[PDB]
Amino acid sequence: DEPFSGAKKLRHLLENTDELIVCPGVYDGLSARTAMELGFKSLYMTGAGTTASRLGQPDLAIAQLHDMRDNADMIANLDPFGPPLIADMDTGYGGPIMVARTVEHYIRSGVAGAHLEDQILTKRCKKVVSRDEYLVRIRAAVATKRRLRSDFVLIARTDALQSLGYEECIERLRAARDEGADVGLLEGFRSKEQAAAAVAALAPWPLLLNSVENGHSPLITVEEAKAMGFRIMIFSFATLAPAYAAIRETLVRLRDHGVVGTPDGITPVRLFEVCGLQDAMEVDNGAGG
Amino acid sequence: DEPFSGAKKLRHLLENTDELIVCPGVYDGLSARTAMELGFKSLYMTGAGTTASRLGQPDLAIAQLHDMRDNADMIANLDPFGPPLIADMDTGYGGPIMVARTVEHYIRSGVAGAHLEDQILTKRCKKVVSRDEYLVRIRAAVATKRRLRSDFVLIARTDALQSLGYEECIERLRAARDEGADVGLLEGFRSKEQAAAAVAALAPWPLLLNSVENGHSPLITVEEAKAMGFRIMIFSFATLAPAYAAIRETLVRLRDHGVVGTPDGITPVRLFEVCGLQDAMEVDNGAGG
Amino acid sequence: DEPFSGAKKLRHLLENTDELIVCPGVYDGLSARTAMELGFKSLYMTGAGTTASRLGQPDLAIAQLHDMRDNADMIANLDPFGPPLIADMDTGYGGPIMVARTVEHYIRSGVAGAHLEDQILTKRCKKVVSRDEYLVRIRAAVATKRRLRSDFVLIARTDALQSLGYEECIERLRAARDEGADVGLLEGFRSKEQAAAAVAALAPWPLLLNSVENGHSPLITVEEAKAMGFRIMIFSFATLAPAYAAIRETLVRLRDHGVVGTPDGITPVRLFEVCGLQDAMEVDNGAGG
Amino acid sequence: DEPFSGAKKLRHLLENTDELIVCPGVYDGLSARTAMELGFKSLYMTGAGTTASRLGQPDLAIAQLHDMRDNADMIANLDPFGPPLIADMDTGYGGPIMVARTVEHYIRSGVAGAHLEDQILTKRCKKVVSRDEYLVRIRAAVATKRRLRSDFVLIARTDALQSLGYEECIERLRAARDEGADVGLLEGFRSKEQAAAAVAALAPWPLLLNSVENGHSPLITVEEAKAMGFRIMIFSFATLAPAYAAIRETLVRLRDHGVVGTPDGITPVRLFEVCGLQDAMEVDNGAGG
Ligand SMILES: O=C([O-])C(=O)[O-]
Ligand SMILES: O=C([O-])C(=O)[O-]
Ligand SMILES: O=C([O-])C(=O)[O-]
Ligand SMILES: O=C([O-])C(=O)[O-]
Ligand SMILES: [Ca+2]
Ligand SMILES: [Ca+2]
Ligand SMILES: [Ca+2]
Ligand SMILES: [Ca+2]
Ligand SMILES: [Mn+2]
Ligand SMILES: [Mn+2]
Ligand SMILES: [Mn+2]
Ligand SMILES: [Mn+2]
Repeated sequence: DEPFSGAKKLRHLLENTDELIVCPGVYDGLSARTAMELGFKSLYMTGAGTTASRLGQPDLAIAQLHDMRDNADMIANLDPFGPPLIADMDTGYGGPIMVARTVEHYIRSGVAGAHLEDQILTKRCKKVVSRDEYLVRIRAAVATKRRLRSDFVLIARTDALQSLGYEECIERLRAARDEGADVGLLEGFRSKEQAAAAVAALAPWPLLLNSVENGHSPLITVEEAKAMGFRIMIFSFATLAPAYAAIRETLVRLRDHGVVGTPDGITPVRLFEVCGLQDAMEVDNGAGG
Repeated sequence: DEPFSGAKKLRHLLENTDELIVCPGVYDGLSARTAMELGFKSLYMTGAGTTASRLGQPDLAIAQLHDMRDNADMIANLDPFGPPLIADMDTGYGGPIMVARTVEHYIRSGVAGAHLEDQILTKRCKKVVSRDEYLVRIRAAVATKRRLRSDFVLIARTDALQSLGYEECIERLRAARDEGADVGLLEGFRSKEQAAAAVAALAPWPLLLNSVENGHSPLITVEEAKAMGFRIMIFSFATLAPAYAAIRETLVRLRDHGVVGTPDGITPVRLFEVCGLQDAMEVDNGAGG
Repeated sequence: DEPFSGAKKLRHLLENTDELIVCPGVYDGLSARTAMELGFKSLYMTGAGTTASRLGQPDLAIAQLHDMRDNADMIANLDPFGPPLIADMDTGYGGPIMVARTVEHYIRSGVAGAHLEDQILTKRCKKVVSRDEYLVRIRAAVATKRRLRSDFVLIARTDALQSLGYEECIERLRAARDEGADVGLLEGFRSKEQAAAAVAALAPWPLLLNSVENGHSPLITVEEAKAMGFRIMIFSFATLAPAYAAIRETLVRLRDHGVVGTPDGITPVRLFEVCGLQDAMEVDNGAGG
Repeated sequence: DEPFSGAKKLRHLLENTDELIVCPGVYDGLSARTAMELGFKSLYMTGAGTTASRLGQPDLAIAQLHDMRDNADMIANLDPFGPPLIADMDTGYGGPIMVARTVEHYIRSGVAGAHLEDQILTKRCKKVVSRDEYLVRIRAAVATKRRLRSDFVLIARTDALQSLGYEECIERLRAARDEGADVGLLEGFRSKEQAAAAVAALAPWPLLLNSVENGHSPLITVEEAKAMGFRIMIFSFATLAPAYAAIRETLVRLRDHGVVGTPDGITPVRLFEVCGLQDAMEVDNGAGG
């Protein structure tokens, strides 16, 4: 109904429906505009993608609050009445003060939700901090969203599986739940059985499945994830990866054959249309221009 | 030889060789990193692409100095010893004071060159200002690059063909040349004959051909452009367009079939490798980490 | 009551009270934090000050949307429950598309209101555009705040007095009023009589008096302005000017006598306290840190 | 001689003279422009000041690379031929990858030098990391400035005195020296005797004295510091503190008496003059405007 109400919209989807919320991972204006064009009900802003696109760098804690907030603020608000945005917030970019600032900035920027992880600050796409230090992050985040009277959906992410194992992950999610996290994310399942098991272990508290295209986790389909009981599923590299493959293929053709060769329906005007040309023309015409 | 010497490198290519300098149009870190991966000798930063990707908006004078400089600064310097970057600088983002500031900022940011046009400030991918007002822009730009003792390659772009015709375009380029522009860009040729004619009219002053993929200008190949006498050729939508087509195709598959389906060789690690993973690991390992 | 409700708060002050709303002109975090420390009920973000502080440049259309929005976003939200912020929005930074984007960004950023002027885009602290072109700006701005269902207070500023005279100013304000502006600002009165006259001419539509410290307009006190019927009074250079005088005096002492000599009660900790140390410590302590 | 050669200029002052290099601490465009107006030969950009002014926050690791680089880039380049800028770089904003990125960005931005400290990432205006972890930072920084063939002056700062004592500080500086730091900074001396002692302990390797106005370190005059053997002296709060006192005094007067009362010589035009009005007018006039 109201503009900039992504958090309320996501919260409604989570609490008022049983649907699996499918969130394509977007990383810039073009990828986000394309997801919106196609009618996705929620979007996900990847940190890895944001770093690659906005900074041309690997996902090694190089993007910080300013870059992440700027990208999320841009994407969340392309349409003030558009789909909610879940955004990576990494480790919160510092201690509790920075976690709170991050949540506050995301909330202000119309971001619907974000995932906060237990990696050491010098993180990567892997060591984690203590359970207690993780919970300091979660507490700082929850207190902020409450202080701000926001419906912001905080997703507690654990990267502990690799180094600490399943039980530890489940216990961290349970602890995070108690501190006020709204959704859990056990990063990098090793098997589909294990994914269903984590859902069962934490039910009825909602989980989010992070599908990493061409990564090191099992390929789980949307229908498989829904049947498993997941409530959100994000697709981290859903746009960055095909963008790279296409850009590379095209530039190789340009290099070797002196032509770009992009299907002719992809015109500048169509691109502008995807990126809000109509809205802009309406503004201009409406203003008496 | 030296880091951040893109301007010198481009200048050398222009003055010390007869090669057609082929510049794929890039718009973010991923597109730029891909062009670099493939060994292009010079890159072009599109304004339309920058606006679509960094802002999710159409090319309607929405991106301003800060966005354009930030993107160019990022791209030009991904490799301090990398290929020169020619960047769109639109109309200079204001009067002479802003044109000068823009050139100064681009120069400081390691940008090798930029094209400056005669469109009215409220520009678009079309009305132009008077010849005199255009020359005020060119003069402000040239004086700046000279004041800064820079090899910065200033490209004088004219969008006058549409509304004023060929002769007017040629005269504006001649005037711009005299004010100190290094290269001319007659935007949007209507025919290959006309493109060769503009080159002949301004010889031996170098021209740059702007190829717009799927646009409204004749399809000219690299070999055709070289034979015509052009010295630079940029490919405005060379990466933005195929990126869109691929992202869209992928998201449609995700929407309809619940899987992303990106060829499996495009892994997160490969993407990180393209985006400077090795450099980063070298830094960390080298620092005793 | 609610966080980020500056627009509602300003609107309430305007519509629900007869008080003269006194807004000290602030330009950075320190000046804003000081105004807040002292209990001002509303703040004003100067464009000239923003340009001097964030960019080190004169008020010559050098700061653009990104700089202005970033500064306003920072200041408005230092306290989510703090005083409303009226921010300079100059000419809207472009055509109607940019005016709308500017208003949209200010609204999103919690800004309570802004003044929009009729200067030519290449403005200064003086030529104005036609009445019709001005109204295109106003219309774009009003349509945006309505589209966004916002209480944003749009102040229509006219700089026409200098070149066009009083009657023209009054007519522009009347026109702006009809297009939906909430408050009028006749910039640079020449006399106190003329200021009272403009109020009378537009009553009961509220006016805002812009007091420029050490400028070329009559010195009007708060009590004088209230008696004249003004509803808002901003103090453009209220913090930038004394900051400069003090910084200069201090640096001269440092240069000549080798000591800074700042009264000893102005400690780093006091400065941190003014700039939100307590809030930060509360966050950290509260998070279990 | 050449534009953007702050690093070379600072390096020359350090290596080719025996003068104490006096650097007033500046934090925005106005403070920097004032220091330049008065002829200081080098400027210092305070992190605390940058955080207070650009962010309105306390010096608690809230400003990150983007804010710090943006401020330093702005200040260093107000005059391409102006005085060198030494800028706070805190802990490097992350692990070795971020330290290197920070140094690279500062170098690109014309920054002459920077101090890098051994505080834990969650720093403050106090715990320090291990000697080895500190040296990882220093190594990353030195390798970067070398890779970039830059004269950048790296200042190794130690905050270890408080928790670890004098000997530890001296040993860290010696280690940092060996890893390639150009200057040492023992933060927060407890006595003048101890300051002279640190200089003697590290001679002939240059030290920098950080004078914190109204802080918890002894008041040392410029002449005292020179006699002690220091080669650089920075004045952290030299402009932020008097700015606050003046802004506060003024706003209190405005609040209580309805007038600003700033000495009348501090006009908008004078402020614009201090902030580069002449340069701007020269650009405009020169461009044929
Ligand atoms: O950055 C990402 O794409 C993530 O964390 O899933
Ligand atoms: O923006 C662009 O891509 C251009 O101007 O060629
Ligand atoms: O910029 C300002 O301070 C104004 O417009 O009053
Ligand atoms: O931030 C500062 O001012 C410092 O570290 O001296
Ligand atoms: Ca094609
Ligand atoms: Ca695949
Ligand atoms: Ca003192
Ligand atoms: Ca005065
Ligand atoms: Mn991530
Ligand atoms: Mn363009
Ligand atoms: Mn203004
Ligand atoms: Mn500091």
